[PDB]
Amino acid sequence: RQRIAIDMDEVLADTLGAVVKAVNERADLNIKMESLNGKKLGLVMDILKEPGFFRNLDVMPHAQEVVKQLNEHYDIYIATAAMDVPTSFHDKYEWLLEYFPFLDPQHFVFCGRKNIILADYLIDDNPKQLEIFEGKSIMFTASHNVYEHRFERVSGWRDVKNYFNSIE
Amino acid sequence: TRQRIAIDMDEVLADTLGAVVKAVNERADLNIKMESLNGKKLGLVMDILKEPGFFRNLDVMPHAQEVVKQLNEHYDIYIATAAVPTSFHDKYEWLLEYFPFLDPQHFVFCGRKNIILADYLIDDNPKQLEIFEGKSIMFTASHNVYEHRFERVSGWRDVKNYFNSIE
Ligand SMILES: [Cl-]
Ligand SMILES: [Cl-]
Ligand SMILES: [Mg+2]
Ligand SMILES: [Mg+2]
Repeated sequence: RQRIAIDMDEVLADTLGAVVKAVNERADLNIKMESLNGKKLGLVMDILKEPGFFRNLDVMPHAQEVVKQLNEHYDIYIATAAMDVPTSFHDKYEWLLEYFPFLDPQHFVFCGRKNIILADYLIDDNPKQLEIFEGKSIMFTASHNVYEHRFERVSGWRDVKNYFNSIE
Repeated sequence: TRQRIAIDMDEVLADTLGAVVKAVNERADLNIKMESLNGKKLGLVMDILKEPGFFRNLDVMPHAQEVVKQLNEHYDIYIATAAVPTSFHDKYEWLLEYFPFLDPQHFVFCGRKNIILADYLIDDNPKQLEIFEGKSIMFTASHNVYEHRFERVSGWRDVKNYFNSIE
């Protein structure tokens, strides 16, 4: 029975959509999502560090239904940065409890470098974690990584379900 | 490539039990002896543990800074702990203060250490040691003195002697 580790930001949670929305509201801009392809987005840091920010994020389309399915055959762990935005440790945990209530809360791990994670698969948007992970790395598409080619790529949660269906 | 050692915080890097005993003695005016705690784990203990700053103020286990720094010459070092409202902040600040040579990207907050990919785990809790998939190294604590399944080290100069012996 194999183990899949899943990153939170830009994979399970729509962290980028939330930041852009807040920036557009506050600084009165019209940043389009497309314009961030291959790129990374002061006010932003302050948006990310506001209490509740990680609590209020949207779930990525189809992520709940797909992860609930994968959980029938795979052990699921959720992995996320701790020292990135220290003050949001609790909000992230509470978001996972709200939106992924069917997962064992003991399977939530906070770490920097995900090479410490013992699992067969890692679903992550960050190439820097995909390159160091010691299982099979699966790259979840995000605007910043659209020009990366080294890793097996999945664009969305339906793509995730299809990948796992193909190796079973 | 470097091999990796995962190290637990409480009762391994940090003298958590010394702190709790001290606090209990002061408050309940007791004189609990450690020799009374062999095999034992010990509402006001929870209250002591949950006071903001408790984990920030722990003493470092003798020789831990020196031996972990030396081990870091040859092995990548990860710190694993559960983290308890202010405990996350207090623990990380404590590591930054007392172990500044360690990389914070290697701090791991989890409940069950079966998720950790490392060659070695140094931990006092036999429940963690039993589920770890690397080499489990038991660090001696009052509560574990009758556990015999795992390789035992008593103190950090003994941990150094263990790693020296395999080199
Ligand atoms: Cl938490
Ligand atoms: Cl690798
Ligand atoms: Mg991410
Ligand atoms: Mg411990």
